[PDB]
Amino acid sequence: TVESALTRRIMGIETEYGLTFVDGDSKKLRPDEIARRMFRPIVEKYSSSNIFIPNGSRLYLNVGSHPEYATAECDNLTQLINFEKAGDVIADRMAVDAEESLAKEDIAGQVYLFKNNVDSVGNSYGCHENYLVGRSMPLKALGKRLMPFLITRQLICGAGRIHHPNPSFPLGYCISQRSDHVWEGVSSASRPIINTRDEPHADSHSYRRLHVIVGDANMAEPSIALKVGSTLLVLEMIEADFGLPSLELANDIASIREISRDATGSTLLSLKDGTTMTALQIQQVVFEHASKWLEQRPEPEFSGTSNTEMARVLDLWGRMLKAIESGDFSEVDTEIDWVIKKKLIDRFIQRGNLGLDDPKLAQVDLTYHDIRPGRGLFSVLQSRGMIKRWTTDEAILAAVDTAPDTTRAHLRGRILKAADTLGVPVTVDWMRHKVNRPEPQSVELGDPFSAVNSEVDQLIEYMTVHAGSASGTSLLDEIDGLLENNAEEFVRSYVQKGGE
Amino acid sequence: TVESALTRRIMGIETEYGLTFVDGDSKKLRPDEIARRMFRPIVEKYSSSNIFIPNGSRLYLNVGSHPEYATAECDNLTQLINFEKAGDVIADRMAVDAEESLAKEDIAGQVYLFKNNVDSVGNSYGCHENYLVGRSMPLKALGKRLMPFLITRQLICGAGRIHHPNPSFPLGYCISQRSDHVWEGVSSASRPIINTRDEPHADSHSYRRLHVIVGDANMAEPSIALKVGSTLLVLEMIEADFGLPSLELANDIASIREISRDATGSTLLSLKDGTTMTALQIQQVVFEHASKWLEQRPEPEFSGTSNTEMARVLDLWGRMLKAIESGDFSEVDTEIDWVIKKKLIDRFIQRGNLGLDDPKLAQVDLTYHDIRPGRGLFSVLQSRGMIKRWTTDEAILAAVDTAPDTTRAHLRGRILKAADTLGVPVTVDWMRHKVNRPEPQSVELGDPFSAVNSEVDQLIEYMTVHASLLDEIDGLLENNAEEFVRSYVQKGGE
Ligand SMILES: Nc1ncnc2c1ncn2[C@@H]1O[C@H](COP(=O)(O)OP(=O)(O)OP(=O)(O)O)[C@@H](O)[C@H]1O
Ligand SMILES: Nc1ncnc2c1ncn2[C@@H]1O[C@H](COP(=O)(O)OP(=O)(O)OP(=O)(O)O)[C@@H](O)[C@H]1O
Ligand SMILES: [Mg+2]
Ligand SMILES: [Mg+2]
Ligand SMILES: [Mg+2]
Repeated sequence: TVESALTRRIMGIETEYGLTFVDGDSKKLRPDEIARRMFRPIVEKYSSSNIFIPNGSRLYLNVGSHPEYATAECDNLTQLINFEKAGDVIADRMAVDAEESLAKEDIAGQVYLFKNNVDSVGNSYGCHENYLVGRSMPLKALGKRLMPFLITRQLICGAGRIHHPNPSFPLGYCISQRSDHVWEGVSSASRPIINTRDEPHADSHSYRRLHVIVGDANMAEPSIALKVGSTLLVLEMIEADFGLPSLELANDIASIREISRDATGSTLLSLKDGTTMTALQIQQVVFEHASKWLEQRPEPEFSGTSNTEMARVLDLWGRMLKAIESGDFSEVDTEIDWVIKKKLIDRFIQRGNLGLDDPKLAQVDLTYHDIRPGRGLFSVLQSRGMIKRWTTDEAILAAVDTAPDTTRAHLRGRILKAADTLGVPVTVDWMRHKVNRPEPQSVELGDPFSAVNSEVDQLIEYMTVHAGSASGTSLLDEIDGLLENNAEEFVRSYVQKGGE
Repeated sequence: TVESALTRRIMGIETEYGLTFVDGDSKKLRPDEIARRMFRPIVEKYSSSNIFIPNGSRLYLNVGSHPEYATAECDNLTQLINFEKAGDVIADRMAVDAEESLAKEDIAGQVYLFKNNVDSVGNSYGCHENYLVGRSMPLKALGKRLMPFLITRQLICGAGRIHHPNPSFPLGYCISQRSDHVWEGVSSASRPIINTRDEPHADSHSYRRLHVIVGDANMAEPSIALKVGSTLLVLEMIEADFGLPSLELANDIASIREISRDATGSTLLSLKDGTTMTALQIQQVVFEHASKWLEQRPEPEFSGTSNTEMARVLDLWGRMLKAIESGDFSEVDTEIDWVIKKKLIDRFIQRGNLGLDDPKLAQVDLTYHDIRPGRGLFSVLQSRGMIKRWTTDEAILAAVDTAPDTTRAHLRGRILKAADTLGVPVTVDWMRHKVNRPEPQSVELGDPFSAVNSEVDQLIEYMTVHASLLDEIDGLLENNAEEFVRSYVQKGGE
């Protein structure tokens, strides 16, 4: 049943940003302090650190003290990438505003926001992936098919990091930031790699939400595209009963760190059946079946991820696997984050004959993730053209302002925008949107896919309706405030030459 | 021939901005100076004051020293409005940048950009409309049909002005800024109200460009929509040979000033036939026929201006004509600029029992046109919600960055953007686009309507093909790396 596969699927990304405030040679502020500084306008306006912005994404201050951006629901991959990048734009704006406000205060520093998973001590913050799935779908299958792919997935989509041991694993370049910590998390008693149990944010009967913590945060758009897209393909294959060999492993986290250490992909995993496979082999099988699936795969009637796009995903996936087996990364050194980072690091090492333990390298490892244009290394690389682009800048810029038209987020956006224009208080959630005053009116959006709801239309109408003398009064006063007090001189002074 | 009418038509807008730099109680800078300052970043990059921006619009410094923004070719009315509005954003950005740069210099002032047609002295700068037309289309017909409409059009779409006599005409609110000056232009020995002779910027055999100088610059989107849309409907009716009556005027500019003075539309125009009609009557006839035409008018197969939108325009037009007849403007006071302006002025007068000669009122007259958000009167009014919107903010914001997808402009945009990323020099015009180096390659786009050209793709391909780092990065990085890394510490979330 090829039709069963969800070609049009709701997906979202949760991004936790590393945050610091530094004068040269020191940190001016505590992370919690600078975080509070950044959210200061938001808290002033809405009286909450946690809010939903007009594009439909959720922006909030984490328990970890991290600024967190959760994308609006997206049914298309390029779309998802656009909004994830949009988060970077918004967050950076917030950072700059914090800098200026502190500067007025005589406090001098630069804000650094990192889209990365680790710190010098070895604490970890993650990028989280959310995929809509049918209620019917079983856990066992997920463990049988999805999990081996996810464990090995770090080879193709990894961001990379340098690992420094404290007085086990030696010093080396690692393809994945998250692997060690995910392992720590599962081993210590305790967060799952995969969870289908948490609230769907969709109608309970129809759907579940699949939560993935394994992935790295990615700077390069192709890396994101590969990471999410491959997962989508695997999910599609599982749904369609396309068949995939069951690769279930005796222990999921057994080889994960080791895989992280080995670029070759030669690491050996023990399957439940008692067979043994290299990680690269696992990737190879999944990829091959995906390749057949694409030919099998029917185009979505509405929206979704096009077969062309999936072809692109498979192209990159293939080139990357090819690179790992071959050992020649020249084809992909623009697309994949760990490869890119490694290339640059290699440049520094060669120029200085530097050791891996060299601080400059660690600095590069961190700053690559810095999201400020013209400061962060990734940005520099993009300016040179060393980085490949999946999507245009302008689409991202559109994404910061407006909600995805295809998904439910669109509706949310409308309300928010209307509210902001009207000046009426509103309370919004993924599923639930309501108008607080004068009389509370609540609409629940069960369907993530639907971009059209009648009740929402009535809600906005209500808001507009409730939206004489006081208005004009305040207005006249405001205009007086705006206008220069000596009017006569202002108008007299204005002089111009005739044009054309 | 209803099919013959051009439902999808290329339209451009030429906007000249009033510019001044003022400290309180004085003008800090000469307009040429502040203009040069605003355009200084552009000149450094491109070595030219005149350039084409990625959205496909032309941005340049006028001989008058006015910054001028000319919209990219648009085949849709709302589209046109979007890009025109986008021009305000771009221009204001340039202005603020200038303010900051002067501020660093110890020179303190505020930049003002006015989208209006006049100054206190009485010099005039215009908003110009460009409409694509067939070469076949006769001038004579335009004189008989289009011109009477244009003269009277100021009533419906006018921006408004206060007129002050110099020690002729008395003091009063005027619906239109441009009328007196246009009258001076035709009367004095000589710029025409409409010209089809200037270069089409399209294939000469197929098309001509019609240029209209009569209009006011408009702040409110519905006002723009009404002006351009009404003009479009008239053009469509003429093209279709719908049979709109010819009301030819003995002298085009004879009553125009007078028309500007009278809100009732009771001003009487002498026709060539010797019949006499009031301006309101002219507008009424044209409007009624346009209304019939919409019933007749076929939907454009691709793009263009939809019949629904034209219905919107006619609704506004009808409400305006009725308001003028009745004297009750309550219905349209959100939509039309001169009505809005008059309303605000009325509030001020009511509050202060002010005379019309009062400077504050003139100040309101000028500042209403100021394009800076939150300082502009129009901006304030809109924020309160007192102003009607034809288009969304977001569409405008998109328009600032990217070219119209439907028209030729799109192609141009594709080229420019590419160059900017690639860093290859390019030379661009409305029709003509070329790559200067290594070997010059030129593509000429004859068709304004076409958004797809293979030659353009080849050009971009060429650019792509033909198209230090460590030092830069070292510059960016904090010099003490170990301390920088050591310092970074975070708590794990979730
Ligand atoms: N129906 C759905 N299917 C799949 N993903 C969804 C759906 N609805 C929302 N999402 C995605 O789920 C993510 C929600 O993460 P969010 O941070 O809001 O919740 P959470 O962190 O799981 O909850 P908490 O705040 O309690 O930790 C968003 O990225 C959103 O795009
Ligand atoms: N084929 C066309 N049909 C109608 N209008 C067009 C066409 N091509 C371009 N336009 C519009 O004509 C306007 C041209 O403005 P521009 O400033 O270039 O004037 P110009 O004719 O070059 O005169 P000048 O150089 O003196 O300003 C633009 O707004 C553009 O949108
Ligand atoms: Mg979350
Ligand atoms: Mg011009
Ligand atoms: Mg001109």
